[PDB]
Amino acid sequence: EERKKELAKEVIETAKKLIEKLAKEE
Repeated sequence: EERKKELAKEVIETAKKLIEKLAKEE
């Protein structure tokens, strides 16, 4: 995978982890 696309996908994966925590903790 092209690196800049990969970095954008890593942004999404990290924000998804944050969404998981927010839901766990609400």
